[PDB]
Amino acid sequence: KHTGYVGLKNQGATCYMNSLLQTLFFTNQLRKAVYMMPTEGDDSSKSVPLALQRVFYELQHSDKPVGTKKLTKSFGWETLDSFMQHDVQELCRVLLDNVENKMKGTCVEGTIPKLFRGKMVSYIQCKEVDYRSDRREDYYDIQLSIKGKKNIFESFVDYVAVEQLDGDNKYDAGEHGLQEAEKGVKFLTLPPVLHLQLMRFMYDQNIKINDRFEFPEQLPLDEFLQKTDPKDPANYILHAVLVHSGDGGHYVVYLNPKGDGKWCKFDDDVVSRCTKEEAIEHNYGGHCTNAYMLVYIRESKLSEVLQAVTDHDIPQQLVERLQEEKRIEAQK
Ligand SMILES: C[C@H](Cc1ccccc1)C(=O)N1CCC(O)(Cn2cnc3ccccc3c2=O)CC1
Repeated sequence: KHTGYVGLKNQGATCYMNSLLQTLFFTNQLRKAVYMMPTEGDDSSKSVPLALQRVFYELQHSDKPVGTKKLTKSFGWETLDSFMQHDVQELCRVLLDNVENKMKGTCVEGTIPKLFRGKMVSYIQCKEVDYRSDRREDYYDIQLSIKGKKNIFESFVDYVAVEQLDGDNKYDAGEHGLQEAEKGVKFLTLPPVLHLQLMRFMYDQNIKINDRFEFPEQLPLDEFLQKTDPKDPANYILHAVLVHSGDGGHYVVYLNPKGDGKWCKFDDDVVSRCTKEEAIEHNYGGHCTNAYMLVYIRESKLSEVLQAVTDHDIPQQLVERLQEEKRIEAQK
């Protein structure tokens, strides 16, 4: 085609599904691992793993907009409002949890963790009485506040900011009875691929915010870590920008698939090249087409994560099993 990349078919109010699928698909290391997944004897209709192998294979080889129908059935979101009553990270968590589980006792075990799991500390400090309490807490994504925050940095600052527990919802320091305290969070690790959700949907039903929130092509996060490391500093490259319109809502995803800063818009079946300004700055908001989710890759990890993927990477049992189904489909 015009781009070398191909689109996905619209077959429902799947909303963010197509944006999310092309984002996962262009996370080449994830792709490679999905292809190695022992889906030999899987029921061809109820296996989320295989279904996703299908879509990836398809987006890699076909000239023709790919379809999602078997996948939507796969994981059982089939009602009118099933995608309207969840967010992206819930879908994402459904797809990755499936695939991480399938990948147990295999060559590719532990890929999803390695790609997207970071580590946070959650601490509670009482002011007067001396008592403190830390504990680790894994995350595969971050939800960042927007309202009243001008740019990413301000959202991070707000995330790791300390909060008080006075009067009404004091802290049970246990032996020490109710106590005034501060609780906060801090990062121990940031993963290779960093899924950040922007908090534009709030509740008399939920409404979409649309104010200006800015983010950069390059994101220094070292400041937000509990202890840094001058060998691998926490600098992220922007990889995808997932976007929505209105309240009436269109859903597109911008990508720079190779991390080289050459951008494409993915509007279902239409995939054109575009400027960095349409991808980035045009998605800030202001006074209502704008970004709800961002994917950043650590610069140290760019190459491994975006490693090149040929057709040799798909294995044989899969290729021929995928081949057959098209043929049975051809019988019509
Ligand atoms: C249906 C809705 C359309 C939409 C609403 C708000 C902003 C943009 C487009 C849609 O398709 N959504 C997909 C995107 C979200 O997932 C983002 N999101 C995630 N996590 C949160 C956690 C807490 C609070 C708020 C959010 C949030 O807005 C919202 C739902």
